[PDB]
Amino acid sequence: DATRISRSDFPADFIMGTGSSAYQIEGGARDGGRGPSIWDTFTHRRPDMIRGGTNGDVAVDSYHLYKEDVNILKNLGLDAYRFSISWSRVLPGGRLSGGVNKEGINYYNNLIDGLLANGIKPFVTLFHWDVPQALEDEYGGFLSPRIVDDFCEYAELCFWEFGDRVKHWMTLNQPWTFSVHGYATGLYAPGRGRSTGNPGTEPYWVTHHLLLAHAAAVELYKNKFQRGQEGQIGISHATQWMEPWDENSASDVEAAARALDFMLGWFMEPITSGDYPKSMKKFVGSRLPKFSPEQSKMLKGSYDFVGLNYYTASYVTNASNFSYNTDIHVTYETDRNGVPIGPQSGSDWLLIYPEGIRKILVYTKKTYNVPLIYVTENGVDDVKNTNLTLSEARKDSMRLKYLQDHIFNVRQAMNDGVNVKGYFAWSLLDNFEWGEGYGVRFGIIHIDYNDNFARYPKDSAVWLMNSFHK
Amino acid sequence: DATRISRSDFPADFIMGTGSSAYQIEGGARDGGRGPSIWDTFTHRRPDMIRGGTNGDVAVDSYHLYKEDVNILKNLGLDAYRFSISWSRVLPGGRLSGGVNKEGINYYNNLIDGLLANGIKPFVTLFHWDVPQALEDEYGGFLSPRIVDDFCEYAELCFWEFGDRVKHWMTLNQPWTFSVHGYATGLYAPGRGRSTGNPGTEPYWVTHHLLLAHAAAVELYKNKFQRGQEGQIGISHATQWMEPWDENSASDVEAAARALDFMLGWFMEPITSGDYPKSMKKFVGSRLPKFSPEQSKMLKGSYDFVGLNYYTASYVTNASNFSYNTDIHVTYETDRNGVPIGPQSGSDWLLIYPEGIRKILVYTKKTYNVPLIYVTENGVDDVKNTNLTLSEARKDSMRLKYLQDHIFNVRQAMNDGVNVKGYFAWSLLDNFEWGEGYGVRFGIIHIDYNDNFARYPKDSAVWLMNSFHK
Amino acid sequence: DATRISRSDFPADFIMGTGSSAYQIEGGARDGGRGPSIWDTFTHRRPDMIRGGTNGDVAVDSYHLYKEDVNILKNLGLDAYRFSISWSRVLPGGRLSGGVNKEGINYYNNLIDGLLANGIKPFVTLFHWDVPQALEDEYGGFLSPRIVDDFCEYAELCFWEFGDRVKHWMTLNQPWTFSVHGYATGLYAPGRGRSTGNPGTEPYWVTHHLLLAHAAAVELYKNKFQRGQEGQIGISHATQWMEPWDENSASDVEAAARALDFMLGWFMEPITSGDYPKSMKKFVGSRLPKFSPEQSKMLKGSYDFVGLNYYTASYVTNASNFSYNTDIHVTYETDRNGVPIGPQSGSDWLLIYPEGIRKILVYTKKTYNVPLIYVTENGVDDVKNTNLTLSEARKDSMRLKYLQDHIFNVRQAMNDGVNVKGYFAWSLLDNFEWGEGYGVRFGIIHIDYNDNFARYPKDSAVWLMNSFHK
Ligand SMILES: [Cl-]
Ligand SMILES: [Cl-]
Ligand SMILES: [Cl-]
Repeated sequence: DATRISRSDFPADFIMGTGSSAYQIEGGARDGGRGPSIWDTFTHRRPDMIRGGTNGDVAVDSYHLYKEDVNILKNLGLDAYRFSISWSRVLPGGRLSGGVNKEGINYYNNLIDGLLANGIKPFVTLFHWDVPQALEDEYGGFLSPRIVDDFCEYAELCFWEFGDRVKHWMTLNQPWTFSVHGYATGLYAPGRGRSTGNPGTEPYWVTHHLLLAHAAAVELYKNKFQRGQEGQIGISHATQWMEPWDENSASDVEAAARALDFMLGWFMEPITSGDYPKSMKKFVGSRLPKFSPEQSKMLKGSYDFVGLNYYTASYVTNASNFSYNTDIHVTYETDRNGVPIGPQSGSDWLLIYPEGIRKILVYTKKTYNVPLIYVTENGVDDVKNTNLTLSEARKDSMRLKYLQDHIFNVRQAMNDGVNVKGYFAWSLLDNFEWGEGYGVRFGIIHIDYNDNFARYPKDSAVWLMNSFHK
Repeated sequence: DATRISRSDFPADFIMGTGSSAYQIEGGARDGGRGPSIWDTFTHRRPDMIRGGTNGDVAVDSYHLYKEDVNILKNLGLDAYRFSISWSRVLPGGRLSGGVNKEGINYYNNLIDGLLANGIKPFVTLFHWDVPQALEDEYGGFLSPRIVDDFCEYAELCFWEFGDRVKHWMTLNQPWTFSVHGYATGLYAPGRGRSTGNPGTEPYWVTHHLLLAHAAAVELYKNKFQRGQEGQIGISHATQWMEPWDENSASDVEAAARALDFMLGWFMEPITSGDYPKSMKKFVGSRLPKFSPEQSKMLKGSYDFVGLNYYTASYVTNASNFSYNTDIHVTYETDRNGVPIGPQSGSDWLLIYPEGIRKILVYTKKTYNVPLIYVTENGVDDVKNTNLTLSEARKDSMRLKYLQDHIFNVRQAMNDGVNVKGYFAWSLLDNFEWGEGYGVRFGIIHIDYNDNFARYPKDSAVWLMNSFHK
Repeated sequence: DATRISRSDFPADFIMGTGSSAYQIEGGARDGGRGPSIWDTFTHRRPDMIRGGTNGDVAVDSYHLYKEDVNILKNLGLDAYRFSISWSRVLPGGRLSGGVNKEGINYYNNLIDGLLANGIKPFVTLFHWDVPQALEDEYGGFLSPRIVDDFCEYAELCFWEFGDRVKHWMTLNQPWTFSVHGYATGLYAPGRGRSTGNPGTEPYWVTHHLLLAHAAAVELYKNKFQRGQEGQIGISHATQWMEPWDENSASDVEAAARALDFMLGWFMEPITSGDYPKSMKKFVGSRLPKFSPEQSKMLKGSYDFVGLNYYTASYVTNASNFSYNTDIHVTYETDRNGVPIGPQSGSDWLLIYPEGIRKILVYTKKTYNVPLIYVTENGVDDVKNTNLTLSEARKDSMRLKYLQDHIFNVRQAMNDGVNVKGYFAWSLLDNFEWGEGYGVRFGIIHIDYNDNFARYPKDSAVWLMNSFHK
């Protein structure tokens, strides 16, 4: 029974925490010497692209309120906290010649020491879509392959400064989303894809550059730091369970496996065997870059653990110039015969399907043979309602049930022999939600935008504390 | 012609200025020992009643940022600034026994010395709807005639603490809107009359108590302070020009006179003659309270000057249990034949009718014989649009035309013989617009809610500085 | 013999301590954003009701001087300190929508870390009569059963913020005195029942709501916090030993049982059996509210331990519109023949009867079967005398004898089989004594009201340190 699930259902080394990302929570966008990211420029030059015409300038000010956030995490009582570093905060010109920003570095050391002073293990993510505008304007950010070198300098800087305290690193979080919405749909920064953009090619380049960035940085950590710092490095991928519309149509079973390949295979096959997946080569063909064999040699096996981000699920079936969206040759369906795959959440794109996480997990271990996994994101948003008062606003029953159901399923995947080491809820705080602006609330901690971002736990947080404290 | 209007069109002693009110700009709702006002409880207990479900806990933070507001005022170059004191900031329990708050007194004293250091004359308003919650809760606030004594204590504090430097006082601003929307429509705080409220009776009592509070405070100033401090005291009234829908229908002409009577005569006749206006006794009859004869002697001529707030105008015609709304027996028309009385501002209720201000002024002078008038409010709101970048956003041509046409008409009124002494635009800053929340902008100074309320002048501010500097 | 009593007469796990309550010591009534409690309004609106016409605006200033109180506690050497949180300090509008006050939370967190730095265990009391004025004014406070929900929000805040370090909680202290003197005699705040009050009904409702607030808060702790924080929760009851005026009159014996029933059974039977005591239903009958059966299921056994506050004792005999006072049908006798039950303290209502505490303890164990008890209050007041210099003033032999005799009797009770876990003297400091104002001194630490509340130990403090140090 899911409602009874608690810490003692898990092995003792199991890790529990929460998560944020720098641009969604920090604010202090032009403070302490930070330079502009592509999200800074996107939200300020294309306000029409954001619900409310808002931006992350202040966000929820974890830049100035990080001490409260740490006190929150100490009360919450979980093992670990996952956050990301703002590239253009530590290097405002993105590359070394641009300046090294001591104040930015001091911020993260203050963050990291606060966490450890309180027994909370930091899990740090080098990159979460916030590309320094300077690198974007000079050579097209991740379009160009120069990005690998700059990224590598940025990475080395973080390892040298923080690697004595941070022992768990991730190069990238959710690169899929950065590629697709950055360059295919043009909904996220830099906002490209109808030169003005091209959903047929750019996404594939960008992803190509992301993966070399990731593999270069892991070679760096592994050759220069790991022996002396003794940490571990890995990466974090967007996932979504893909169900065959018709369990029978062996052709649907195929539209589903293809939908995987194009989402998760696109990143996981490279770091597994040094190459993209067949289906992708087949359907993309010559628009899809190749790896030199030293590149493959570098990618193949570039990680100590993998993190999976899981929210939702879908039915897949087959489809009927060029674009990533169409290259997949599938159609997405939400119901079989009038029945949705699961109930809606506050967000119409998000259907609740706890069994999906069990599946995605088992699939991953089976298809790619990963020996160590973390779930690095999993959570749900609140129904929008500016009408509720706080005692109402905080009873977040759906989220609570969502957490218990997904955590129960993770536990099942383990029984199936998937070696999962921890689970992190998304997100710690309500925060900036990219194109959605401040309207969507994923926090286990509630935030009051009308009164300096006062923070208050929701019942999910009290429940996490009480059920998983240690 | 209007666009050429400048300070040299007016006499040398004429005064130009801008204005705000405490709850709309201050924030710092619970800082520096402020107690809660009825606007605090309303916005927090009934967020459904506010666009966005927002409140003025932070507002545009003038509580902390006033040094900046003062600098803006010094740059703007106008003679004067009109602001109001938050009753429950200085007396957080509303009455003396509730505690005198030194820190809130220190705040206004800093504001005031700050303005005086810069050559800016302070015009101060004791009351702008922000009734101390403690008084509302103890005896129903302006429902009870207890309010007259408490209001007097409050006023005497202010004169004692500030009267050495403030020389221009106003007891109430726009009492009309308070009565009507507080007690007839129930749209504003305390949100009554949509016991529980009675649109037929409460508005008339509230208004009755407002006027006695005003007259008691004026007797107090004049008997106990005027000789030593040598200030001047007055009051500010909502007004709207009322136009006969059909200039020919002597019946329409009268509906228009009656509509004035119930808006402006309701407050003006008592301080002129000691009594309510004839038409209101007729149509409201026995539901309309009466003044003892010593009350009338206190009310009559209880002011050194009067201010009028003008925004818009209207066509009036005759109408075909009880409520203030129906007691007027008029109907409101904008169109005289699908021909609107004037164009829309960014608000559909505000229609631009510059000659309105000229007429209201001339009417007030003739009907009530006021020897000295200020226009204490006048302004317009920008079209909403979260899509513009600041360079576009600050180009506020409508407002700029609006100001010149209205200021031009004020000049006319002075030619017509009205003694107008000054004119304040509304408002200085974009701010909390009551039930409209933050979505409506009246400022000559733009505000960026996304970036700690950064202030930036709009072309109207620039124009006012350039044409009226001194 | 009593005078030789020392820590080595007790088991090793036995706990000694001292205590205060928030409104009696803190002061800082309007500092750090505290909101007003009913004791604030009562003392300020009805000063005639307080000896001297004084209030606890400053009290003995522990709000500012707590570092000093902490040092005193470290010097005193006892295991524990019992204090209470001021509801309206943490939530100045009493309910969440009223604002969460960080600064009041920071205050208790400093107090608490301060005590823990010094090896002193904090025992914390959520409620000690200081009802937020905002709640009293909105819906009559503990008159309404709304209070149960608000009280629960409050309690959950406290457990979330402090429960990582506070491991010993109490929901209410001395609810009896609150009901009776708040609502029957009208002597204490809110001062009712001497509408307007009704000694016949309100006390019974107040008490009814107190017990539901207590039981809701305990269910909350036990279901949402206990597992993660591992604390313990309980409650503290007023008690007085009731002695049969004539040991022979079986009728007197019963008046005594009935007098207990109406003081202690009134609170104790509900948390023991789910219901009021038999005798109270009989004599109060239909005026006594009833528990739905889920209420009784929540109440029954709703505590981890119970504390008893004992001061004095009394002889009871039978008595010959309605009020709590008369419903008891008993009369109180001190003299058994011009032979007083014991000598006077500095207060004529307090008569020294050490075996009282032994009997009350044994009775509680037998009648209600509590497995775990603390004596949470016990102390005596000095003879008034503004004539003594400090060297004389601090020689408090009566108190010192009083403590030894009572502590001796506690030891007896443990021989008699009662499981007493600790004992706290009352109070640490001389302080605000409610209707008695400052004229009455219960402190083991003297206070000099003439010289910023300088603290100085009295011989009893010295003795307690010397005999009970650890
Ligand atoms: Cl370089
Ligand atoms: Cl008073
Ligand atoms: Cl609430």
